[PDB]
Amino acid sequence: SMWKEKVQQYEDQIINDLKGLLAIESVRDDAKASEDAPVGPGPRKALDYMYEIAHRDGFTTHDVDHIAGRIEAGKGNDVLGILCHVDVVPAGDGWDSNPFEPVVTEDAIIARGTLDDKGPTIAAYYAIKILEDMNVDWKKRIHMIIGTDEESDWKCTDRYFKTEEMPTLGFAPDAEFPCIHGEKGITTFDLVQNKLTEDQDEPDYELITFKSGERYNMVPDHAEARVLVKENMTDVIQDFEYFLEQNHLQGDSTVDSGILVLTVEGKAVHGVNAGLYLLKFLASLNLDNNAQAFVAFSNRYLFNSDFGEKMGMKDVTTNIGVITYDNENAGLFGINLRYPEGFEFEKAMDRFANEIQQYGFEVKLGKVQPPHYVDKNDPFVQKLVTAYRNQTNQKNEYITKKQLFNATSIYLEAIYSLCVEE
Repeated sequence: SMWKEKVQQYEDQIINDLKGLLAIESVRDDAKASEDAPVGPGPRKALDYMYEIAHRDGFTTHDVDHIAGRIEAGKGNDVLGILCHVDVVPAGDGWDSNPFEPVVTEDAIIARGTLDDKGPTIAAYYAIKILEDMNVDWKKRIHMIIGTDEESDWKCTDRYFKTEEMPTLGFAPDAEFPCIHGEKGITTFDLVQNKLTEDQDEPDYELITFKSGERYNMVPDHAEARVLVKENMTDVIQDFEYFLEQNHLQGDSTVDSGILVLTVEGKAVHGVNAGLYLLKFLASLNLDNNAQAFVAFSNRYLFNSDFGEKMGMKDVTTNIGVITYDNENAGLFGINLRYPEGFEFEKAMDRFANEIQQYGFEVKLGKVQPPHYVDKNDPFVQKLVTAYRNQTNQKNEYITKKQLFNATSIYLEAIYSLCVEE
């Protein structure tokens, strides 16, 4: 409530600006639109009005085709995004006032857009201003992004974000998928080998089975290969130990009646893939046709490509979490893939699936879930709810002076702690 009485000092100014904004009849008019006013004159003036008060108060602004724009504050690498709207739905008939003539009651402001979204826009705005008035030492930039087109849902695909920087965190009450960083996208898929049904001479080494990995999203910490050894057991055991030593790994081998069991420990999470290293050792040997192609595939595409590089998809992130092989079915890799907003996974998997068929392998992809914002997990959104709790216990549309100044003091708290650290 140091916040709350900090807002007390700006009361006149807040109501005055809100009045200015409310007096503009920023209702959509598609019939009157033009290049200068792509959703009508009304909304265009409301957007400009925000720019004017920003210029009046020393802030930089940036306009986008006269349909949306932003007010800029603060400094630092991260930008906090606060999205809102100054366009307004029409006045239903029979009000007990003129909807675009703000009436200032003893304790309330009555007009259209008092609730959505002009009250809150001004509230958000004055937060940034008041902090600017105190010469705070900003740690994050802020983009107060203002729209006029109710047909936008702020999608990464909608106009503003077609070209403008994504907020690294933020608040967007109305939007389902606003273009704001949050959760990385996710897919899983399998690389399945075509078993080559072809006779051959008896190899030095035959892979009977390979197993590594329980979950798509964990680094396998264990790998086991079982191998029928034709002649020389002693060299492969010696080389395996040297391999363990050179790559700083734990593992061992067991021999019984010509069956060699090779086992590698590795470290997990979601820290060394045991299966990939074990396949890397197997590539030095003369194996049967199918184990050889299977082992070679992992070396060409998978080994030491934590970040997609070898699949030419790289931060994008790939985990090889399942690895099987037997004589019968011929093995497969189960892949987990994470990616940030702005990676093209379609054309990527296209170039990959196509390029792989060369080696009798094919993609079978699982479900794909694209990158997206999660309000409830947004660091700002949480600080806002923390401050409500910390502070608080369309026809004839009105907003209370107390909701109005409550909102402001709440943005103030949350914004402060996230931008001037707290």
